[PDB]
Amino acid sequence: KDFEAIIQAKNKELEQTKEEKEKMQAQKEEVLSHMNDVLENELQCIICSEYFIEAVTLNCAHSFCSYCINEWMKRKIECPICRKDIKSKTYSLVLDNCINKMVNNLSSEVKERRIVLIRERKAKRLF
Amino acid sequence: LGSMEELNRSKKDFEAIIQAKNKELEQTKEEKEKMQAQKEEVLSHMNDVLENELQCIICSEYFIEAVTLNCAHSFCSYCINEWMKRKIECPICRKDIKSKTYSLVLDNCINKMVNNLSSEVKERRIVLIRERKAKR
Amino acid sequence: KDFEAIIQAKNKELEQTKEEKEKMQAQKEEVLSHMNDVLENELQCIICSEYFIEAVTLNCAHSFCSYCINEWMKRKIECPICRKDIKSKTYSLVLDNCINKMVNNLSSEVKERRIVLIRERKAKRLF
Amino acid sequence: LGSMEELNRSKKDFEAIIQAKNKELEQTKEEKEKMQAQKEEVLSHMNDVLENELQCIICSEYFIEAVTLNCAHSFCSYCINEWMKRKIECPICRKDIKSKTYSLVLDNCINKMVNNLSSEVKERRIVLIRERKAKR
Ligand SMILES: C[C@H](CCC(=O)N(CCCNC(=O)[C@H](O)[C@@H](O)[C@H](O)[C@H](O)CO)CCCNC(=O)[C@H](O)[C@@H](O)[C@H](O)[C@H](O)CO)[C@H]1CC[C@H]2[C@@H]3CC[C@@H]4C[C@H](O)CC[C@]4(C)[C@H]3C[C@H](O)[C@]12C
Ligand SMILES: C[C@H](CCC(=O)N(CCCNC(=O)[C@H](O)[C@@H](O)[C@H](O)[C@H](O)CO)CCCNC(=O)[C@H](O)[C@@H](O)[C@H](O)[C@H](O)CO)[C@H]1CC[C@H]2[C@@H]3CC[C@@H]4C[C@H](O)CC[C@]4(C)[C@H]3C[C@H](O)[C@]12C
Ligand SMILES: [Cl-]
Ligand SMILES: [Cl-]
Ligand SMILES: [Zn+2]
Ligand SMILES: [Zn+2]
Ligand SMILES: [Zn+2]
Ligand SMILES: [Zn+2]
Ligand SMILES: [Zn+2]
Ligand SMILES: [Zn+2]
Ligand SMILES: [Zn+2]
Ligand SMILES: [Zn+2]
Repeated sequence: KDFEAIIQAKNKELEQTKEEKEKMQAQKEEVLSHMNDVLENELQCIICSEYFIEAVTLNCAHSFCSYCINEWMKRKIECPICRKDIKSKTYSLVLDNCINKMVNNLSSEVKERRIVLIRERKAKRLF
Repeated sequence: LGSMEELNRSKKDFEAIIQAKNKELEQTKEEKEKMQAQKEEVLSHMNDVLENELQCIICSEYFIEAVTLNCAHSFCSYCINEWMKRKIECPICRKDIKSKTYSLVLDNCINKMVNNLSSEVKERRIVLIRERKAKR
Repeated sequence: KDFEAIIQAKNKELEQTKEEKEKMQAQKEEVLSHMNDVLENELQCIICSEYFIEAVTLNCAHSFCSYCINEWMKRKIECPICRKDIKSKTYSLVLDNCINKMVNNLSSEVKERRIVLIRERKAKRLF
Repeated sequence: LGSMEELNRSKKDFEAIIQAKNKELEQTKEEKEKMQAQKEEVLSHMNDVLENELQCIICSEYFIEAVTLNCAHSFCSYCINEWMKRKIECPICRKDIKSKTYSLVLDNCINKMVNNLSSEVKERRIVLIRERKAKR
């Protein structure tokens, strides 16, 4: 019987399974990285570092919490991020709804913190 | 030790290597399937959000150049611009349109999430963007 | 008795009264001219030539009837008057209320015409 | 015709001139008072509108650089700009302020009407404009 051939076939099987695993790991890491980038870098208010609460979008296309941008605007009428003079504000149902859905998949600590801020800021639109 | 015993130990030694390799193989498969599940769960989350929160109600596609109206509703720039050739009112709430604002956060979130989905999904979006920018 | 002096005093009295009258006439004409200028040149919509109905003011500071500017905007997104790209609209309670008060002092023909257009355009804000 | 008769006709001729002049004088006064009434009626109309429709609720003056908010309420530019240093909400309806738009029609109407009022009223406005533009 070819004992050497049995070992070589088991070794290739193992090598194949390892590369499959390493690929799946890189794919997993890439997706999570991208998800976290969205959470941390797109959906967090630059003024308060929280996920937007009652998101408002300015004429310059940047978004902020309603509470945050109003406090800012009492002192300065330039977008915090791009410094263009602020000419319009609008609330964004889609951003609020997207954020609620995303946050719903996070830890109950994160979820409860968000609830506390919402009530603390009297953020009515998030019923 | 005599051939029957020497044969038996050589068999045990060979089998121990095979079994060590099968244990590694099995464990590697389990780690692979775990990361596959972890990946799929995040992909499921992205699909849920994209399909149920980030689709334009007019075209049913993920927003392409998302714009937000004064009434807080959002649409593709193309779709609302076509709508406004006939009615200056929100397709959803029918309030008079007073302002239209591009939303970078919506666009970046969509672009970043879609980048993780299949080639078929990514390509459709690229085609749709090209179609909408094309001259007519 | 000085008959010549009686005639001269009556003549001066008359001359004084005539100049007073001519001054009052010029003042009267000036005020009316200004009132009509406001009515005809400030409070009339350039698109429909009616006193504004449901006045809307654009980012460029020009005002139009709501109905008129919406029809315009289906075809062009430039202010009719200054041709700047339209970026915002807002209704104006003060303009509507001012116009109602002014029109209230005009003929019942003008008042009834305005009522007809309001209902014809379904101009809700003017209850 | 004899002196009594010649005297009498000379008296009648003199009196006829005086009476013709008094008739003219009386008629001229009536035309003057009529135009005075016509003028005052238009001035009353302007005052009614200015006082009851074109005053800023914050300062009680006729609007100086009128601005209109998204909620359709108007204020002086100076007054709303000062208010917004403390609250980003309409002083009248308390809605969140989303836009602030200068209104040429309001400004031109005020300027044109005020130009017909007393020197005292016109001067106060000029002073107030100067005060608000002054550095501080
Ligand atoms: C969209 C319409 C076809 C479908 C249709 O024929 N109806 C609408 C059905 C709804 N579905 C969609 O629109 C789809 O999402 C598409 O946009 C789809 O995404 C495309 O494949 C992508 O490009 C029905 C016709 C009536 N339309 C209405 O939308 C209803 O009246 C309704 O909304 C009510 O007004 C409202 O709900 C109140 O109850 C077609 C038919 C005629 C087209 C206009 C021709 C003249 C002008 C040419 C200019 O160069 C562009 C502007 C345009 C005004 C045109 C716009 C648009 O192109 C029209 C309306
Ligand atoms: C207006 C206030 C004095 C009168 C006052 O002391 N109160 C308001 C009374 C209302 N009357 C008026 O404002 C008048 O119309 C004046 O504006 C008048 O026209 C001037 O003579 C013309 O220049 C009471 C204090 C509380 N203020 C309120 O307005 C109430 O809280 C009320 O509105 C409620 O918030 C609301 O109704 C909710 O119920 C004074 C007192 C302290 C001042 C701030 C100091 C610090 C900052 C300096 C900056 O360089 C400019 C910004 C500023 C935030 C200042 C703004 C303003 O200058 C203030 C508020
Ligand atoms: Cl700027
Ligand atoms: Cl422009
Ligand atoms: Zn914030
Ligand atoms: Zn910005
Ligand atoms: Zn769309
Ligand atoms: Zn809407
Ligand atoms: Zn009009
Ligand atoms: Zn204009
Ligand atoms: Zn004021
Ligand atoms: Zn208001």
